[PDB]
This record gives sequence, structure tokens and C-alpha cells, in this order.
Amino acid sequence: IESSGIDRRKFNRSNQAKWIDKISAWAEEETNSYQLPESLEKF
DNA sequence: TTTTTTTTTTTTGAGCGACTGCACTACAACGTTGTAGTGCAGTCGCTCTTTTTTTTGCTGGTGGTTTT
Repeated sequence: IESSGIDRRKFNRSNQAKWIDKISAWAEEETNSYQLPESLEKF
């Protein structure tokens, strides 16, 4: 846990859990950008 | 095979990016609280060119406009 990393990441993981329902969509969630190793290491 | 009427407009920009406000936790100052950093959402500016390039048969040839 970093100072830039807020404790509301479980809400983003719950939003990503509701995203995996069907593959008919085309646009992914913005919160996947929270799960990047280039962004998590800098935070 | 015939025939009738009639004068009212509307609608239209959206993605990119910043400003500002409220919530939310991390961490140091004085268990608790104030300050700092970030996320999310409502509100708002802005801005979207320029232009020009061509061969065509004067009557090419038994052709041909006009009055009773």
C-alpha cells in the first residue's frame, strides 16, 4: 500500500468483477488502467 | 364515365480537456486530529483551412431551312 494508492481499489476490483459477464461488448473498463505494472510501480 | 376539396411548423454538435467542489484515506503533529494527495462528478471553453487540372471534326466533301 502506497501513499498515492488509495484503499478504494477493492471497489475497482468489484467493478471489474461485474465486467466479466459476456463477450458481446467491445469497450473495457477504465479501472483496468489501475492494474498496469507501469502505473502501479510509479505509484 | 362523372368528379371534391386543403394552407399550419418542427430539427439540428460532441469529443478533448480544464475548473471547482466534495469525499476519502495516509501520515505526521499534538488516542485523536489537521494537512496533503487522489478519485469522481458537475460545469464549462473550444473548435472544426487552403483548389485546379479539357479532345469534341465552322461547310469531313452525292453536303444546302421555310413555300406552295
